[PDB]
Amino acid sequence: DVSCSICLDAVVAAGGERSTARLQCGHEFHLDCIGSAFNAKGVMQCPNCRKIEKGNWLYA
Amino acid sequence: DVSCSICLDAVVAAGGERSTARLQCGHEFHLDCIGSAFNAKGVMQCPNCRKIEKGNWLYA
Ligand SMILES: [Zn+2]
Ligand SMILES: [Zn+2]
Ligand SMILES: [Zn+2]
Ligand SMILES: [Zn+2]
Repeated sequence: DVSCSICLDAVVAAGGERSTARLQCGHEFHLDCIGSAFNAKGVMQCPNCRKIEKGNWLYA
Repeated sequence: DVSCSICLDAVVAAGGERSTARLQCGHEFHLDCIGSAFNAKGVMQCPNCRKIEKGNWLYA
């Protein structure tokens, strides 16, 4: 089981509960946790390994 | 095969490829695709089935 380093809750792959994300570096998060973190910084930086993915993170 | 309805490219979770997301409804996207979509509306609404997840989608 993997835990989200942002909220410290378990990230669960099953359907029912909270949406999830898996970064290109392999670290996993809840979708709203990592999305809010990307929004605060404006880049897709992993809060764990600090790697920055060169995606297209847009606000609108 | 899993296709992202937003950009129509394959969603490949198990790879050093683009980051991916799985919504609570089961639908899968690229993280930047679905992140940018949620950012336009402020709501975690699946564009495929229109279900709304009551998460905390923050901009800062
Ligand atoms: Zn979390
Ligand atoms: Zn990482
Ligand atoms: Zn996409
Ligand atoms: Zn859906």
